[PDB]
Amino acid sequence: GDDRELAILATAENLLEDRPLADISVDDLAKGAGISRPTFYFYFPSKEAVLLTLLDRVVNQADMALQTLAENPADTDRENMWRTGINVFFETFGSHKAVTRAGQAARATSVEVAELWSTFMQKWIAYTAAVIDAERDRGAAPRTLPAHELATALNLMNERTLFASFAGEQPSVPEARVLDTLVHIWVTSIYGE
Amino acid sequence: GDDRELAILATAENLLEDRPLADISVDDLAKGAGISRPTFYFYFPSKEAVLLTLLDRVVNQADMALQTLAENPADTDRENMWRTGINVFFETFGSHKAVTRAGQAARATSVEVAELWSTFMQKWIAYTAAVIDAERDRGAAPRTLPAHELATALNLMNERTLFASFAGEQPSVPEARVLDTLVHIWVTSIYGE
Ligand SMILES: CCCCCCCCNC(=O)N1CCC(C)CC1
Ligand SMILES: CCCCCCCCNC(=O)N1CCC(C)CC1
Repeated sequence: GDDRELAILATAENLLEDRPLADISVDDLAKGAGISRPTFYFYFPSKEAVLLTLLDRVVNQADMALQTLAENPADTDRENMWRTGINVFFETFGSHKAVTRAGQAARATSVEVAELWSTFMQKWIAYTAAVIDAERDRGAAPRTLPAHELATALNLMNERTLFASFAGEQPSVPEARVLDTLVHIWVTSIYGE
Repeated sequence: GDDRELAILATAENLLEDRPLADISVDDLAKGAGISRPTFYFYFPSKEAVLLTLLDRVVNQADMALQTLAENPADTDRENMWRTGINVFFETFGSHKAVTRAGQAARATSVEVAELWSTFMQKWIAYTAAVIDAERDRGAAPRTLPAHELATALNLMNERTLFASFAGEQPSVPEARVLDTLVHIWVTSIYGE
């Protein structure tokens, strides 16, 4: 039950590497998972539900890694503190580029995908603002913009910029340059007057 | 000829304020422009072509305003120089929110929309990098990140963040706060070490 489900999810992630969800039939999913079409429909209502589950897994993997870091601070300067946090997103979404691409496309057509993405962006922005607020309270960062507004723009930059790098968009920052680029902008905008 | 074309474009921009392009028939466009369906097809091949033309107009309005500013520098500090430039995009796209929303949706399904947006983002990034390079050459900005990579991330931040504000997304920076938020991040990241 868990095993046919994981086989369907694994098949979908593999097929998304080579074509969009629109070009994957539920027949393709059932065939890769070694089940029939009706048996598929027992585990998922639709191929869209399979993508929602894949995206939910990736988003929660990033969130749990951020929670781990939040509990287990690295012993490092402020630049490295922010770099390690942005790296959670770089590594987690960068390790699942096909699901990342497909999920972003699904935001336009799926209220459940849009709501999942909104929920976690709100969480990550709130955490970012709490860290900025802590840095200001300790005297390490200046009281410039409203922390939640700064956090929002920085998180949206990372969403757009990581996505463009992963998707090979024109324009994009090269993938081998994107982490340093984002870290610079975060550190200067958080600590700068 | 120019006048029936402008009537079709005006009808489309008005109807996009209240519903997506998928919910606008070519009958609706012809009716608002005071022409028949076949007469529509004389001026545009499709409703998608009408949106491409609307987006082309808005993008070139922003580009021409940036060209005007590039030729007619304001007599102001570095913060105001960048604020005036970001404001071109805030005002131009903010004055055409329905076309902005519809154009962004069309990038997923229209190679011509995607290519139009890419072409102008490349232009605006190249201009941004040239200004950063000039600021470094004059000794006003430090030689930190590769200017074209910094420019790319900043332009992508503005694309995503302005869009979220205009579209009322959750999350977003309030529209009345977005210009100050972006200016801060640009100035600190360009001038900061
Ligand atoms: C391609 C999809 C990528 C989506 C990335 C969206 C989140 C970006 N947010 C961050 O990078 N964070 C927030 C938390 C702080 C502590 C570290 C930095
Ligand atoms: C909702 C669609 C918005 C899209 C905005 C895309 C462009 C953002 N770029 C800028 O803001 N610029 C670039 C040029 C310099 C000199 C000023 C700042």
